[PDB]
Amino acid sequence: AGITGTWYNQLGSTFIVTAGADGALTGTYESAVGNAESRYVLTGRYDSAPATDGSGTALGWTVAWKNNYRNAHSATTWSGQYVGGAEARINTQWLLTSGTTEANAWKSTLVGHDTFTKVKPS
Amino acid sequence: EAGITGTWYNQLGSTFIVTAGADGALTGTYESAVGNAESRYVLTGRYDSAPATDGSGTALGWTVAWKNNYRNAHSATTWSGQYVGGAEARINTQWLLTSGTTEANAWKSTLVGHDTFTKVKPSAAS
Amino acid sequence: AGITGTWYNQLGSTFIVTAGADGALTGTYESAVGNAESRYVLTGRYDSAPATDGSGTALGWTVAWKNNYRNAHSATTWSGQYVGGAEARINTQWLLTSGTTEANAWKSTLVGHDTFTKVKP
Amino acid sequence: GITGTWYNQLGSTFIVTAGADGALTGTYESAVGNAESRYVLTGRYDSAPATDGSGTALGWTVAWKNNYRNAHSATTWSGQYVGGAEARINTQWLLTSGTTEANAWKSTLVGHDTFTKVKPS
Repeated sequence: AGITGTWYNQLGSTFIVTAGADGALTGTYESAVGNAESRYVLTGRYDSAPATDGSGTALGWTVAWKNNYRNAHSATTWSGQYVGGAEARINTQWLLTSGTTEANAWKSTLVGHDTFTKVKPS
Repeated sequence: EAGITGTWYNQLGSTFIVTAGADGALTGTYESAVGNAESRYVLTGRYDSAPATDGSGTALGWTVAWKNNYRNAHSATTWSGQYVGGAEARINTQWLLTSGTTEANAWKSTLVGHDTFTKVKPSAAS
Repeated sequence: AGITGTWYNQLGSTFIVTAGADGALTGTYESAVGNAESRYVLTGRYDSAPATDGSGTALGWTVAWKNNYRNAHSATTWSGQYVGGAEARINTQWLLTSGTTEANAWKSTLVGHDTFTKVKP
Repeated sequence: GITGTWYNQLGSTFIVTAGADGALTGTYESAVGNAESRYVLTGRYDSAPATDGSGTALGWTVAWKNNYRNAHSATTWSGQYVGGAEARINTQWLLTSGTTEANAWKSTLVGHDTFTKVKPS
């Protein structure tokens, strides 16, 4: 249980995160897809005192797709909630914005949804 | 210079003050136009510290969890966008606000919208 | 000829759609299974000449949540693609906008995703 | 208030009719006005909005196929009409292109368009 740990999305991306007592999320992200190689830094925030009514724990984080190996001139933000359960999950929506010219800004942003569990897909 | 460090104001009464670190981090505060402590929240994010040189903007994103020492909305916003430099500098974003919900209410967990931030807002002498 | 017929999400909704040869989607969306006061018009468009390269068929539709019985003063649009074959799906992301005052416009629009199947759960 | 010709911030031209029944029908085209740029739309709106100052919820779809071109994609706009002095339609949109399921993660763009009855600027 809990947010700190190693998680995988439905495509096998690897999300290694630590939830700090201060509400911080820190760790690394390794993408199964896209113009990405090896680990990237992530940082985010989570609600360190969630409701006690059965609701999930809100949270979000960012990866800018620049590391010491590659730069895709883009950033993904995941917004979602951790859900304790038989099999813990983090359910997210995300936005990926690329740097664009103004003329291309209308097509700057992809949207999708990732669900993370502590088990990796095959 | 990345052009990002400093104070920015969205179209609706919000402020944030951010530092863009040489290591690609965004760190700072997000608050109301009023600027009372109870309206202030931590943020953290990332930006591309080596943007393209073709006139494209600089990709970035950040998160605020809407809990501080005073209040807790059990929610978090992420802003994903790009900084556009020049005479009309902007940070153009789209955002996702997720609230903690039960599973039965998960369908209504996430709001979407857009924010444009600028370096100036209307201000007047007293 | 893949899309026409009955589709089911996880949440107890069902819709019936006709995919017309001119790109029209027309039908009825039932939000709750045993409830004839929960049926709403749906209307949209799809790519009537999709690729046959393994790609999905792009589509979208709208339901305004008003019928003769109920009115939520809101509308959902689903944007997605139909994936055919033996285990066909319509994979969507959606936007639900409610009418609001200007002061509340920042909180007017929910976003989410949903997957429909041909096989009644 | 919805029936008419509307323009978004990039000059695209949205020629819509709002029918008695909640129906939206019309065309969507570029500022250039050429036939190859013009596409069919259909959608829905709340035909009985609240009377508390709230906007009128609506949505529509364009599949990006016409007699001339096919992009194997569709946009849905979800939003609300705000009447009064200067009428406006404020929207969020999703553009889905056909992909494989595996690349499905890059199928959908998101943005926002605001429409007025005047050309932008």
